[PDB]
Order: sequence, then C-alpha cells, then structure tokens
Amino acid sequence: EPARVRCSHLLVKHSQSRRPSSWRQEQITRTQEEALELINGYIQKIKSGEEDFESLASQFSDCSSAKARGDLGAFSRGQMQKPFEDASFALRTGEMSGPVFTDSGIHIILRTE
Ligand SMILES: CC1=C(/C=C/C(C)=C/C=C/C(C)=C/C(=O)O)C(C)(C)CCC1
Repeated sequence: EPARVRCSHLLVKHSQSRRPSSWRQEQITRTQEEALELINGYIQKIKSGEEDFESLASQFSDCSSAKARGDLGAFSRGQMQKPFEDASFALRTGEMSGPVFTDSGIHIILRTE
C-alpha cells in the first residue's frame, strides 16, 4: 500500500448531507434516492463512453474540487472520511469506484496515482 493516493471524485449531495449547499447550488434539495440515481446514471454513461468522468465532475460535482476537474490531490490514511479512504486505497490507478457514501453525500472516485 502506498503512503498516499491521488484521487479525483464527483460528489452528489442531497438534502440530508452534512452541508446541503454547494458552489453550484445554494441549497441542495434533491433526495438521497435522487442523488443515488444521478450517481448510477453517471457511472453508466462513463462505462458506455458517452460521458467523460472529469467533464462530469467539472459540471456537476457538488465539491469545490469541480474547478480542478474533481482532483483532490494526494492524501494518506487518517485524513478523509473512512468510507472514502477505504474505497480510494482499494482502487488500482486508473480504476473508478461504484457509489461511495459519506456524510458529505454520494461519491464516484477515480484513483489517478
Ligand atoms: C467530500 C469529502 C469530504 C468532505 C466532503 C464535503 C463536506 C465537501 C464539501 C463541499 C462543499 C461544497 C461544502 C459546502 O459548501 O459547505 C472529506 C474530505 C472529509 C472526506 C472525503 C472527501
């Protein structure tokens, strides 16, 4: 296991997120169910080739990392929320997760280093 991984993500918040507000939307109103449907739709379009992960993240991620095309940079264990960390360190470079749930919302993660 490396000391640190670098990842990009796409976050979809919902109305029960810890902070239901984002750079792109003043109040998050979507339900948890709707957030997961959006995440699963993005996964399916990335798999078919219809959409590019980094483009989708720039446009639609509720994390301010959207401006960096979803890049979070490098991190070790003990920093991020545990489910995010566990998913990230389980990926190979170039691999993308399924849905990952944290107190922030629902994530897709792409490990880049
Ligand atoms: C995603 C994420 C985390 C926190 C996410 C949240 C809460 C992001 C906030 C974005 C906005 C946009 C907040 C706001 O506007 O209040 C940490 C690093 C702890 C664990 C995994 C990565």
